[PDB]
Amino acid sequence: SWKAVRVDLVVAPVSQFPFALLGWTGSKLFQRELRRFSRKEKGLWLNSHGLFDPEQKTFFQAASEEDIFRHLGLEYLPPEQRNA
DNA sequence: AAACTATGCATGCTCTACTGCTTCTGATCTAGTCGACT
Repeated sequence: SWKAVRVDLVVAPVSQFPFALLGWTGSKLFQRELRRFSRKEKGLWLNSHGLFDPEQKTFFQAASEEDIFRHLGLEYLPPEQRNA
């Protein structure tokens, strides 16, 4: 007896770990809205690898996911509160 | 002394093979578009 269930594996270094976790934990709509807000309001580009500033060509790496929200001037939300 | 035949040379045509140069074809590869997923 056995059943087929899909599984997805993704790898990322420790430096890019918080960004990957944020991008792969939140909902699709939440990620879209966060990326749109980052691009429009603050002018920064957010993706699964890191946060980039077109003006200054320097990455905004961080050691935790809380810092990612803190940089964007946004109140932190737990994963359970990111549903859409 | 005369006729036949052995021996050789010069040349054109043809099969057969071999070496080298050039060109064509089969095989090994990056850009554009659509689509899948997350």
